Amino acid sequence: TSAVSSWLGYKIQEYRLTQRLLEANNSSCIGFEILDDLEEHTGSTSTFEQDKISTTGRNIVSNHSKDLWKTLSNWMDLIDSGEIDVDNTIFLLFTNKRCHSEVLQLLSTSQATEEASKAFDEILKIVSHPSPSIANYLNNFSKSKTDACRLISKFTYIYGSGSAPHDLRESYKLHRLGALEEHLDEIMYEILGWVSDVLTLAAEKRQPTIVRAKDFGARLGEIESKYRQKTILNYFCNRSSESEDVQNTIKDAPNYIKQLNLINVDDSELEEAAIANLETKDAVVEWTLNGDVQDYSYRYYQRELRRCWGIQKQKIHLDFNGRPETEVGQRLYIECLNNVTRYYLENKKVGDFFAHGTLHSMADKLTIGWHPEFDKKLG
Amino acid sequence: SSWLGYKIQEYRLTQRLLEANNSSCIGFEILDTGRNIVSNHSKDLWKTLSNWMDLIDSGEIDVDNTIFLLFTNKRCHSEVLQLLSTSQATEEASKAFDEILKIVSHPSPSIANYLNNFSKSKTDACRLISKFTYIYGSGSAPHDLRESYKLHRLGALEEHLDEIMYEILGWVSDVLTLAAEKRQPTIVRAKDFGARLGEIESKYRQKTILNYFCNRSSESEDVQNTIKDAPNYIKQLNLINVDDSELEEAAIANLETKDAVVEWTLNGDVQDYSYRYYQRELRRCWGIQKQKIHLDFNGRPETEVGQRLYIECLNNVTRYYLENKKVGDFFAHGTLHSMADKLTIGWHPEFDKKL
Amino acid sequence: AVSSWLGYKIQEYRLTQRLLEANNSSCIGFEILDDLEEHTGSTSTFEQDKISTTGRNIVSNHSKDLWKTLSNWMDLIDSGEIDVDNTIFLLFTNKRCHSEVLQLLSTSQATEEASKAFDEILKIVSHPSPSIANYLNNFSKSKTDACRLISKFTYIYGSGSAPHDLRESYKLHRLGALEEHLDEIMYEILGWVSDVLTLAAEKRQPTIVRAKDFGARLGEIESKYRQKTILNYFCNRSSESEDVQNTIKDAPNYIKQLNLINVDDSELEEAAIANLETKDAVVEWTLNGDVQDYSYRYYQRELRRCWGIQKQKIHLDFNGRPETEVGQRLYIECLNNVTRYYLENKKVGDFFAHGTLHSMADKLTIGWHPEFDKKLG
Amino acid sequence: SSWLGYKIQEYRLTQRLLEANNSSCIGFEILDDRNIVSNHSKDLWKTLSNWMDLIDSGEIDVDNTIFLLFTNKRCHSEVLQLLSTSQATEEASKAFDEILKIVSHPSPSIANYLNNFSKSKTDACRLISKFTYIYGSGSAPHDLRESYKLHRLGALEEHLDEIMYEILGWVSDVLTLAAEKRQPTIVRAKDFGARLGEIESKYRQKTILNYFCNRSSESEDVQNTIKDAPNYIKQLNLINVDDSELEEAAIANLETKDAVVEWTLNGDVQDYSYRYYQRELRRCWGIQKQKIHLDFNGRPETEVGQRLYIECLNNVTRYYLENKKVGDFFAHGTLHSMADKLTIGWHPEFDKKL
Repeated sequence: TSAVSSWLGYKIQEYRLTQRLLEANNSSCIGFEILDDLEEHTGSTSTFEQDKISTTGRNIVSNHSKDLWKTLSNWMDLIDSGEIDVDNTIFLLFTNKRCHSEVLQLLSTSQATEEASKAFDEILKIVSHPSPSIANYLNNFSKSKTDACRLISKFTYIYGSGSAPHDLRESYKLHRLGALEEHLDEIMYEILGWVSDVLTLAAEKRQPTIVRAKDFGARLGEIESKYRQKTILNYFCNRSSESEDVQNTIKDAPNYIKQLNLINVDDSELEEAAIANLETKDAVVEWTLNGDVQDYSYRYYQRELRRCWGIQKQKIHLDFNGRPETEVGQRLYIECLNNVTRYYLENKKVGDFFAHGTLHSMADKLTIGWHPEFDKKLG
Repeated sequence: SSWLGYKIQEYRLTQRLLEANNSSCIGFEILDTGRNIVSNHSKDLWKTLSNWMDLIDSGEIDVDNTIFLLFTNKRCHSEVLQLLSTSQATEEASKAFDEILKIVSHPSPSIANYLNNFSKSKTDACRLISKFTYIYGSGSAPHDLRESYKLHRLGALEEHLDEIMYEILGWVSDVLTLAAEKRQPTIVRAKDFGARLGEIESKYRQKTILNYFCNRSSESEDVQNTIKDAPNYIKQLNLINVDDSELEEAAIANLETKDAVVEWTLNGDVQDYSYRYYQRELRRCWGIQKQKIHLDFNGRPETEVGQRLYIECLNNVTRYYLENKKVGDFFAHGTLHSMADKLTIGWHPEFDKKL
Repeated sequence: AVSSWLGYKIQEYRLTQRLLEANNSSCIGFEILDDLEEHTGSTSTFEQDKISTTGRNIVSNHSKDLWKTLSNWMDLIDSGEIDVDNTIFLLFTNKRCHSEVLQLLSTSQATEEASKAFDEILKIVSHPSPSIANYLNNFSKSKTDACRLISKFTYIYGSGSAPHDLRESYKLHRLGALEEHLDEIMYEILGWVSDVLTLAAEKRQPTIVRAKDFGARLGEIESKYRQKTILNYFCNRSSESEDVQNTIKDAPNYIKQLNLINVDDSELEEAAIANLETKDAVVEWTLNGDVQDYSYRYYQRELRRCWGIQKQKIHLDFNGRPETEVGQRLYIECLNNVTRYYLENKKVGDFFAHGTLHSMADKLTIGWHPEFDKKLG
Repeated sequence: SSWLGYKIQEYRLTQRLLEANNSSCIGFEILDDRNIVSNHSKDLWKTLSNWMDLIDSGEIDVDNTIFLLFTNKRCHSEVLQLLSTSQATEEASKAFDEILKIVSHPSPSIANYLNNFSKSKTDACRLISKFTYIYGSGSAPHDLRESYKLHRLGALEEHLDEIMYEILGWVSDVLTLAAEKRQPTIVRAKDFGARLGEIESKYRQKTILNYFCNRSSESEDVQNTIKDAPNYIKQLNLINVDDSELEEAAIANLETKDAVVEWTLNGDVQDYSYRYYQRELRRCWGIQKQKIHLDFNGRPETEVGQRLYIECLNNVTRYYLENKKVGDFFAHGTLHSMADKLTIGWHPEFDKKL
């Protein structure tokens, strides 16, 4: 029971180090059990956090609580030690569950001198001479008014959410840009194991149990890169020959439909080209808005597809010598259809619709063409 | 500082997107001599607010997490704009709303419609003013972005900093252009920005992608000089009578392949002996395709056979891997030209007896 | 004061290690009745973990922790809840210890040995100089229970680092343990145990871990990391190799097929390289568990179907030409096409495909000349 | 219990490999081919001499090696019992002394083996201590399956009749490699564990579509399908293909029809995933129809059909079933299934012919 309570107290002590690391810069260094419960140094400021968890149907921190006064006395002893620069030192108290008290309300609020003057009581007006105890913490906390006012104005209280793993996952989701929510558990399992291993290895050698935010960031980046292996780009194509926009595209006669008409392709080939081109134009926007592909690798896709067309042009012009140009154009078009479906976009596989729609998009600008003389009949 | 050619107004947006949460949408907008003309009389600003308010009443965006950024290329001073920018509280916004309304009292008909559109509610305007943030142009845009990326992003790649901030600065401009061409709001999701940044960084972290930045083209001084010098591999293409564009493409591919080989060997991605197995398997492929065409097209003129063999090797050698890693078409073509430079492989059937 | 936190750390680090050595039926409890309580079902093991960061013998001769653990075990025995017939008591320390009492306790399994270790244990411990001596009274008031505890005692020490011990246990016990990604598995399997324990404790539920769930998670992690999709082999043979020339001169059943279609000397040396490399690669991959023979005859069945397609294609495209040219064209068409196939869904080099082609041509399964089963039967 | 066709002496060589650690090189010889474990039979003495030679060579670590022997059913002798039942160092020394006292007759047939084994004491004692004689029993497959379910952490209960199949196949492959190379039958538990992990990962991944093909030319359903002449077989008879291509078409179509149902029931492939796969191959057929009708113009109509058929055979293998790789049989069976509905065809006038 008591061993379980202490073990849970430490479990919500390592689950908070990861959360404090996830919300830090590249210069922060967070200590563990060195001076305070959780000591974080960002070079500019410093944060001291104490974690206590009983939550057995009773308020852990109330008006008259041994643990809260012990924490305050320890904080003031650390202040009196003179090592901690109190000019920019922030004191934080975290609880895994909601707790309400008048002392907590006064301490968390009133972050000003004019409000610290009218804060708590005069000397013993509220608590009013508690029961016989060790009682040294009370006079340790209330021996100097200036430091007490400074601590009142530099105090913060933070609640939990009822579950440490859920709080850690929520912090990861909120703070990390581009957080992989699909593999949320596998990252969180491995980012806790690394922290535990680092802390244990530092503790066994009697070395300081400090964690640099740079190493944590590097490990997190490595894990996320390991899980960022979406090799195939996904897109659902639903257009068919009976679609309204397809028929409108054929009737409007854009440049690539004109190029296809120059080589006398059948009706089912004009409708199969508008489907692919429209789906490619729709896919390059969805992938661009989701960060899968930007318009820097699309101009590199269109540069490989143009060299491929340049090669197939020579191959076809060699093979089809003396045949009518309307057949050479069709042969070149078919040879490009079978060949362009081997390139990747951002080293990611794409469907045949994307390659054919890109071919028709490049033919739209008269960059590539099927008829042997297409730049003179459409220029 | 990645290319220093991007517009100033998209360095600030990238900087403010780096320093945000995963759930927060930055609604970037803009308005625009030299003199401080921009004042309370400005129409577009009000219209912009109207548009913003129109998006507030539409319900498509969450006001609780939305930072309305307004950019000006220079420093513009106006009491209404300063009131909107400096108000970062509920009561501050409540006071600033009535202060602005009293300031713009008795307006011109050009802005009366925008004032009526903005004054259709009270809490929405207060929230918009509270989340509003106005920032002018800064003299050091790229350095600030570089410092913010190095300081804020956990796992900041220090090895490739000039190239990571090239792809992420171009994605931002892509979304800016997409929003400016669709006549739509310029809402940029920090989730999608984070996804793009993660993809860009993981592309450089993964030791499977063989990355290279191809930037040569036809009008380059190292391509035309190479063609004019007529080295061994160009002289091999002149035996089979290819056009002048094929020589340009061969020179481009060979130069880029040499540069990529040097870069990948120096970086440690590809060992010195792993290129020789690549060359050996490409030469085996060439030997296979040489006797396939000498069998198919028998009796054809030797120039035609050489052209056919060249095109077949062009199409076929792109399926190979360099040290179990994917390579581009330029690398395979440049390796073919490098081998043809030592007369290890050739296109004309009698290339060894002619050179 | 990191003593209590380090005890809890090498308290959770032993639950992961004790799970790796369990069957698919064990259930191990963490801080339920004892420090670690393993319940296989046939037996039960109670383990108490003591951590000392100093070089001094923590359990030297009269340590309070040792007597506290002994009294707790005696209380558990007297409660009657546990089955003394098949209960094993184990004590673990992060460092090795050298104590006469510890040596006598763990080196007596027989009944006579238990009696000898019980009556002779009261040599220097029969002097309760410190306080809380009731633990000694509890330990030395029942002869039968003390003898049973002595005969059912075992001491196991660590090596000096809990993560190193965990990694060594994973390497030793898990068959086919991935030593390549050894750190990532150990990081992910320590975060799952911690998450499970925290979730069970926060809701006041029992903090027990089933070996089945641990095994499933470990299998999932190992399968995630066991995706190579590329088979590796270093080909070093060249046309000047001694075994290549000997193979060509010996005239096996696939060089004879190539001689029928009149191929050049460079094609006989390029075929003997590929076949020998393919045989060596097959042996190496079968010995390392990368590929077995059941998946090699499926590879050879996809390639024999491909040859059956290229045969019709060539015979259609080369009607009227001499049979040697038809054979050469079929041989070349098979060279280009068989390299698209996979072995165990893992990519293999061109040497493997060409060597497999020549291995099947060796058995006269596939052939290049139009009439090869007649001229070579 | 995977096929119940494997030899008995390899059901409990896999069983003893399952119940081992990562570092344990085990051996195996079947000296049965009468009490063959007697002191006069030369098989056991030759095996002991070979084991001694391997121990003295320094290639196998005696500290991490179990010399499992095996005799069909069970045979018994004093020396065999001394070899098997002795495990302790003192027990090993006593067993060695008893064996030496037993072998006092000359016995020239086994004298060379006795001299080879008797030149050392520590090596012989360690070998006898690590020696373990397992005699064949009668419930080997059930024992192996129960041991796999009990001992292996992460035991796959969904596909268990097929993991045992592959692992027993690998064990038999290693046995055959050892028996054909005239080299000691040393089966490392590391490589066995690697194979078992590969099999389990292949059966628990969600990228590879798995199917087990057992259809051949003489299968009963293949011949009945060919004789019934459905639409897709009748479509191949227009272009005059060989009798050996109808069999392959029937094999591919039957296997595809079975695999579609299996993968749909297993949840690997959804119902609509096998309708964009079919729409992907039909576009390929449409492209290849125009390619050949342009290349080989003027050819006989039965020759264009064969060219189109083989071109589609070669080309449609590059496609994926909802981002999952599929075999050649699936693509060819899908082509034949479409040709069955007369949505694709090989002859140029297949619509107006049947």
